Formats: sequence, structure tokens, C-alpha cells
Amino acid sequence: LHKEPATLIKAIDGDTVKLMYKGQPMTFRLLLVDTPEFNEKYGPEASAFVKKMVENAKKIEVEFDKGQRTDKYGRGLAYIYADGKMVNEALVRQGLAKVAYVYKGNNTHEQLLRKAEAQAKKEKLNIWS
Ligand SMILES: Cc1cn([C@H]2C[C@H](OP(=O)(O)O)[C@@H](COP(=O)(O)O)O2)c(=O)[nH]c1=O
Ligand SMILES: [Ca+2]
Repeated sequence: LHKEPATLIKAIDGDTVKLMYKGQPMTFRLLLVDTPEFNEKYGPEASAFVKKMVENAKKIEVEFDKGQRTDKYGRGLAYIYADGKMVNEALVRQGLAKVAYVYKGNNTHEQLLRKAEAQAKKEKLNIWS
């Protein structure tokens, strides 16, 4: 797996973000996570967390997995990094997201995020409190 460049177009919510990728605008859905929707509990906090993360990054990178790169709604499915730190993992670590939608062949970073979730549960963080 490798990191490709992209630029913020627009923060959207806890687990979707608009990026420019290979010069095209495109909504990305964060692999292996599920944030609450904005209208749910911690939805707003999730959105703010990612928003802050991507808006403050000097460098956004996109990392496809080995499988499907687009979902059925046309969203790009990737791991997204903000100055080297993975947003997907960061959300889970803070208990702003659950590990979720784990499909085979698009699950490289699965155990890494389960480690993170386990620590967030342990600390009773946000979702787990
Ligand atoms: C995370 C992810 C979601 N999806 C699809 C499955 C879900 O289908 P349904 O809409 O049929 O429930 C939907 C959930 O995304 P959201 O959590 O953004 O709604 O996105 C994938 O197909 N692959 C993925 O990796
Ligand atoms: Ca969601």
C-alpha cells in the first residue's frame, strides 16, 4: 500500500471528506470506520475532529487498499492521512468512530484500528462513555 497526494476541497462529516485526487474532485469514504451521522450523538464532535484535522494539515494523502476503490455510491474508499497521521485511526483512538464495514481485501489496517478501538474502549472515550 502507498500514499498518494490530494488536496482538501471540503470537510463533510465524521467519515466523508471532499478531496481533489489526480486533479478531479471526489468524495472519499474512510475505510473501516463508522462515525455517527451529524444528527446523532457525537456526530458533531466527529465532524469537528476530522474537519480540524484536514483543514490544519499541510499535506493530505490518500491510500487505497488492495480491493475496491469506489463504493456503490461513487465515493472513493481509502485511508486518509493528515501530515502522516491517519484520520481513520485517529477517530477510532478517540472513540469518535467504531471499527466497521470490514470487507475482505479492503482490510489491511484492520488490526491496527481494532487496537485503537480497544484502547478507546478501555479509556471509556466519547462513544464508549
Ligand atoms: C465503509 C464502506 C461503506 N460502504 C457502503 C456500505 C453501506 O451500504 P448501505 O448504504 O447500503 O447501508 C454504506 C454505508 O456508508 P455510510 O456509513 O457512509 O452510510 O456504504 C461500502 O460499500 N464499502 C465500504 O468500505
Ligand atoms: Ca456514518
